Amino acid sequence: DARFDIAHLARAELFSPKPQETLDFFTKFLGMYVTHREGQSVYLRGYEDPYPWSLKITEAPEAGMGHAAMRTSSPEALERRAKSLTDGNVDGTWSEDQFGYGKTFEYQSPDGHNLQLLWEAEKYVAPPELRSKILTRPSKKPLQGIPVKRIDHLNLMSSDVTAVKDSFERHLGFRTTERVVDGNVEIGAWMSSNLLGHEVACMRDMTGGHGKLHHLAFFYGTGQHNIDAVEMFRDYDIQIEAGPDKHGITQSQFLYVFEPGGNRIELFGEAGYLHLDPDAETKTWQMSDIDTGLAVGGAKLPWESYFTYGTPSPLSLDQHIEKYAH
Amino acid sequence: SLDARFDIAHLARAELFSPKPQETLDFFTKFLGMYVTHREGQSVYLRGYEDPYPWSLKITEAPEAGMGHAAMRTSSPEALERRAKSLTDGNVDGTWSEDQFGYGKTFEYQSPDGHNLQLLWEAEKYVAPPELRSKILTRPSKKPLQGIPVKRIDHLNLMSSDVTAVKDSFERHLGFRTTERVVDGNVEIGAWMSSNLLGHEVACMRDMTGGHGKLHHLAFFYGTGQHNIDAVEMFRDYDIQIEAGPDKHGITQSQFLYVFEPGGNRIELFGEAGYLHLDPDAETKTWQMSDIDTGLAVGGAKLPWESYFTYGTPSPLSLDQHIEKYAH
Amino acid sequence: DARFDIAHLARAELFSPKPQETLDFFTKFLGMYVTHREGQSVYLRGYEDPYPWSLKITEAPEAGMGHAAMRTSSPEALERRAKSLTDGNVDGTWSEDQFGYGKTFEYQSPDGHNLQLLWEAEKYVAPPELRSKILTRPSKKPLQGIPVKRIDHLNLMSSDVTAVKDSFERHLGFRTTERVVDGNVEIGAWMSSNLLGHEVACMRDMTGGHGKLHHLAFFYGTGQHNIDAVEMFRDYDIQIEAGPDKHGITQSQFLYVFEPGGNRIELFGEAGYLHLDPDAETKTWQMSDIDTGLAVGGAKLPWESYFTYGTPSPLSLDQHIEKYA
Amino acid sequence: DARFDIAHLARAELFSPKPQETLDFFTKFLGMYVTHREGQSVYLRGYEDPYPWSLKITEAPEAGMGHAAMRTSSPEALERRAKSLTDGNVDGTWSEDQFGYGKTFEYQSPDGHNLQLLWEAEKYVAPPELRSKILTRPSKKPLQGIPVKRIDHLNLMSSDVTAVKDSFERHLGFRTTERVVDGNVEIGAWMSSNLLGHEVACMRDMTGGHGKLHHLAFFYGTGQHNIDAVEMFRDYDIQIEAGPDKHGITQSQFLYVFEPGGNRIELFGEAGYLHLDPDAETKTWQMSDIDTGLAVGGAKLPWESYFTYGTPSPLSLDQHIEKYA
Ligand SMILES: O=C(O)/C(O)=C/C=C/C(=O)c1ccccc1
Ligand SMILES: O=C(O)/C(O)=C/C=C/C(=O)c1ccccc1
Ligand SMILES: O=C(O)/C(O)=C/C=C/C(=O)c1ccccc1
Ligand SMILES: O=C(O)/C(O)=C/C=C/C(=O)c1ccccc1
Ligand SMILES: [Fe+3]
Ligand SMILES: [Fe+3]
Ligand SMILES: [Fe+3]
Ligand SMILES: [Fe+3]
Repeated sequence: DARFDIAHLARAELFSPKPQETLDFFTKFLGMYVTHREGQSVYLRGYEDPYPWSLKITEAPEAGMGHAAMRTSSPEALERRAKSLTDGNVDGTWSEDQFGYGKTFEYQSPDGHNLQLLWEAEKYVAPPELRSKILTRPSKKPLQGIPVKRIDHLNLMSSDVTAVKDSFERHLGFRTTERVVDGNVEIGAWMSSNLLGHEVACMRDMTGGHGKLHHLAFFYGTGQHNIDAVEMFRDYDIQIEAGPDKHGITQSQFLYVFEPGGNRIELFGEAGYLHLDPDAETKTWQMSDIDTGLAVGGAKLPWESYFTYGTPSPLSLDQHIEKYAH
Repeated sequence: SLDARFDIAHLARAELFSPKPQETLDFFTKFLGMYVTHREGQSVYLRGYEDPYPWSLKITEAPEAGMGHAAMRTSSPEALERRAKSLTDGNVDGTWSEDQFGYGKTFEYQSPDGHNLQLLWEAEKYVAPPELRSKILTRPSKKPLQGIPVKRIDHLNLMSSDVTAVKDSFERHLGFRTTERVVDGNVEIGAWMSSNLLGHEVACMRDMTGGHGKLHHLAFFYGTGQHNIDAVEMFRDYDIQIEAGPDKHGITQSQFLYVFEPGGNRIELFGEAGYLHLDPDAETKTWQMSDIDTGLAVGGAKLPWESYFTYGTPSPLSLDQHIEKYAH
Repeated sequence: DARFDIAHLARAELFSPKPQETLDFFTKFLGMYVTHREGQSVYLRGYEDPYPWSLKITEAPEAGMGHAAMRTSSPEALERRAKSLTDGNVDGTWSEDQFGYGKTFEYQSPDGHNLQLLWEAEKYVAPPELRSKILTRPSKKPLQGIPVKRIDHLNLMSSDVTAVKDSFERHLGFRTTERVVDGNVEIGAWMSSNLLGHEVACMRDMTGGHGKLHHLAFFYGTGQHNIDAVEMFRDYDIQIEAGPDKHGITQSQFLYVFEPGGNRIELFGEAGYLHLDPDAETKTWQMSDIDTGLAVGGAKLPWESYFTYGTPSPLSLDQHIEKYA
Repeated sequence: DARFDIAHLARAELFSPKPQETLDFFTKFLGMYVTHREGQSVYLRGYEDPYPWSLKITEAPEAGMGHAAMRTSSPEALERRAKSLTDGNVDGTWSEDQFGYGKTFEYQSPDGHNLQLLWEAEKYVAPPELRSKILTRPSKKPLQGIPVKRIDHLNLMSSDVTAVKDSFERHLGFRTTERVVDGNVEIGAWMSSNLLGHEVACMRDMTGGHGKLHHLAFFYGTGQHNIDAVEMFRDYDIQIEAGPDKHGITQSQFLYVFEPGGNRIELFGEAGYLHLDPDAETKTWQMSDIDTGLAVGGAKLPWESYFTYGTPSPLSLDQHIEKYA
């Protein structure tokens, strides 16, 4: 078991030292619905996210990931996974303090990332006037910015990719669909519990840091929307890191930008390659053939930011780029 | 283990009968750019560049069109035995075989309406010769330079005299869940089912002519809306009959394009994957036949009653005669 | 000479018995900028329209086109064209009472359509905060709805297509790139004075009416935007007539919807086929073999409205569809 | 005056040391039709090119442009333009030795680029079975590779951009829609004689060479096709330089690759922004503030090739990239 115990990535919490600007980024540009406000946080969801929220913005001294929560495939699976972690000496705590959700098990990845598991999730129902004629779509697509449909995946930065990968595979039942190696060292791993290539990935922190967030990605499902989104970001002064293009690794149409708070956000295009074959061997990418893996087109990922910057960062984004530029 | 939700992995292949085998072959190679991996007797085997096994499509010469069979691959060898046993204990006649190139032990059976279905686990993983391998590691073969190449098989739609009976079989015997359905009063006239995050890999719609065990259509995946636009322009200028599309069905949020291959079978070109069912606990969405506009098409597309809701293969009348008959 | 006297379609005015709803349609869904408000009318422009406005919405008892103005290639061209019309005995009037524009020659088509020619047009300059980093783009693309870039073309419904075609060809110097005939009668003509396949089209009125507007089109330039637009119209209750698909005639990616006031509006995708060849013969389509001409894809153009409904209409859109169904 | 004398870019000839590989590139990947073969040359056309050919591939010791020919808007216009060049002391030669075309005037730009003017051009008619149901389309879109529709534009490298610019403006009547400057020095100019932002561009040669070709571009009109094309080139081992993305300058969706012979070829997506305004002022970009001009997206144009490599090149592409690091 453990194999089919995890259903999908339900939500993530981002910390931001410029909470209002981050909120404006997610509403004005990415068209997310705000469903709740309390204390230091604001809760949002894309029009096709199934629960009250998929994103939580929380004011903080620095940027980074407050947590990421995965929803299990049943309440039985939740008990199973939490039991596995506890039996494995992984410290965890049960709680039930989040709007729109129930009992949740909180724990740390081997590198310090805040992870959570839950089953109890309220099915979001929009106000009558905002319900879509498309029955599988809870809310009508907003008429603001270039609206994302839902959260897509999470990419964690780590001092030890294998340690994190092992935890997801062993305790959560994830399978690694693709990975990148240097010698016999894993510097990148993409993992999934369903037909998606991945919903959680882990890449080596080239600065020697640990427990950082590389990026949180949101789904468009249409390549043209990354083109529309980047033109928007360019004209409305949002820093563009790379893209739009497509990574050979995971066959993902990507667009990386930096929201006002300092976190890296990815806009994801076409779903791409779905893993229908139930027992496909993990594909291992090498340095010798990493060109296509990084980008099918002419896109070039900046060493001074993409492979080195993650949040929280001891240096500001500008300070960082200047330091690793050489 | 008694939990059967994950026993079926996906739709592996389908076989189409055609009274014009060569023209049908040309359709799938010249226009849809599929690779031919085997030839035997009166059949030709093909695969899209991203299909994982030796073939996902088999074209067989026959006096009439229709579906020879459809085979689903399980998630493990154990799942195959469990599903086969469920069917057997349910008094469903079944037969084991190992007849096909590129595959192993297979369980053959028929749906309540007579559709030829199959279950299997043993499948050879297709490996392209060095020269045809893609630099994209999850892609077995390079995308062909012929026509508008489809990536893989996507789903199948079966026409039936009793949708509810077919749905019940997939649900209780194969572990499928029904994501969406359409009812007319208190009668189910359409059901879309799945065992994974796809909205569906197998659908069933009521035969409005009174027939049964027919094939409504076999669908192939592009994943890009623009390719349905490119495809239809190609079909129009190269004399392939177009039924409807490109547009998008509200039901299953699928970008569709329906055309008729030379043999008479309806084939669908599928665009963006659309809406993935991430929520593992979502209730079936039920559409009313009386409030179906959005469900049929988000755009201005119109599905002809003279063919879309009445034509399936094999058909008592040839396509032309069928349309003329049901038009008035 | 003559051929190059008309530069492009500058603007159009739409009459609407539901002016507020019509304005909401163009701003909330089509993301057009409002540049001026005055009495019974509102002025708008797409973010890439060169002048203060390309669309004027005016409150009226019925729907329809108030007018359409074409800009000339020079001031000399304007005098030449106006003189040609006058010499042809076409009644015309000079004026200068519109915001953002100058001297204008007003006249009517052989079928009663209100047309105008002008040269003096102010070049819109957006406030600094709204200027685009793309220098050829006056304003940033709005963050509302699915923003149209600019006006594209006009399609006039007439009781005599050839009569209208002759006016544009002989007096304005337009060429007819494509046409549709039924026996010896022209029932459709698409005319241009530049690289575009057409900026003004004229189709036969099959109801015995005359001087009506079939539709006004706005440019996206991207096929996916018609897909996004129709999904928006569907979920936000705007009546969809046909599309998205592509007409073989003019090779245009189309999407036809009805705005609240009753006028037909087309959302236009890829520019399509540009007429680079300077002396290509007019392509003539036959009504007897028009399938590809109407739609490359599977789109079906409803006779109950597409070939029969135009504004102003004696019957409401609902009554019309019911009647011709 | 001469403002409308030139209609469009009719064709171009590319030299290649690997003629067969270059031919395969344009046929197997870009789906162009071969319409003629003579001596050491092959003639091709996109399915929507109006004449027998838009591209001529000629075997040669080095890469580069054999010539580029523009078609005038009339025979009178040809006489006028040639007259202007001759009166300006520009050496010219009249000839008529090209398949599918008639009398043409051959001359050189101030930097040595081989240019030509002509009016007589045969209208290509495809064999019965290859004619398209779309009447404005001469031949059916091929079922090979990702077929380009037609030639789009040319970009010339020059030791003196202003000199080349003056020639096109003064002698051909072209207008400069956009340009890039550094102080009082023009390092780039985009010119047109019609609604297109440009059909001919000129950029500074940073190596000190002259009369070279930066790139020849072909039209798709669809952004997705550049995405499709780049994936094809990547998996079929064609060197990719930059893109798919969009230049703020000229608002063009670009994809630059190197064909087997060494020439840079651009695949062009959406037509983009059409210059409908007849008297729009030239948009001048500053070299110091050109981020958006180079690319709206995150694309990065490599200095080691994009701004320095042109054909013919004294160094092989490999050696050139190595040299400029
Ligand atoms: O994350 C992806 O989907 C992707 O294609 C990027 C992979 C990047 C790397 O190979 C990488 C390697 C070491 C450290 C950081 C990043
Ligand atoms: O199959 C689909 O995705 C779809 O939108 C079509 C639904 C068609 C029907 O409702 C239907 C009803 C009765 C008989 C045949 C077809
Ligand atoms: O306007 C177009 O581009 C187009 O393809 C529409 C042509 C419609 C007609 O053939 C038509 C014929 C008679 C009366 C009205 C319209
Ligand atoms: O050609 C274009 O559309 C474009 O955006 C490229 C502009 C490149 C330059 O500014 C340039 C400047 C100096 C030397 C070569 C090239
Ligand atoms: Fe990612
Ligand atoms: Fe289907
Ligand atoms: Fe139109
Ligand atoms: Fe270019």
